[PDB]
Amino acid sequence: AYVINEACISCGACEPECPVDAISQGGSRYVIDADTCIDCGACAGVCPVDAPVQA
Ligand code: SF4
Ligand code: SF4
Repeated sequence: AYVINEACISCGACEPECPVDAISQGGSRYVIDADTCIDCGACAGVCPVDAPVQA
């Protein structure tokens, strides 16, 4: 699983780019469903602040 850390500015650009639709808008920051994420790294590639990190 990847996890979106506190650098997230909630721009929303990663949500459409997740191939398995694991990302959604949350309170404060976007969130990854760890039971769906397959570690492709696509969300970090479109993140301007590089908030998604592999855990
Ligand atoms: S690493 Fe890939 S599967 Fe996981 S949330 Fe990011 S884009 Fe989706
Ligand atoms: S692209 Fe990055 S800054 Fe924008 S919502 Fe996703 S994790 Fe947050």
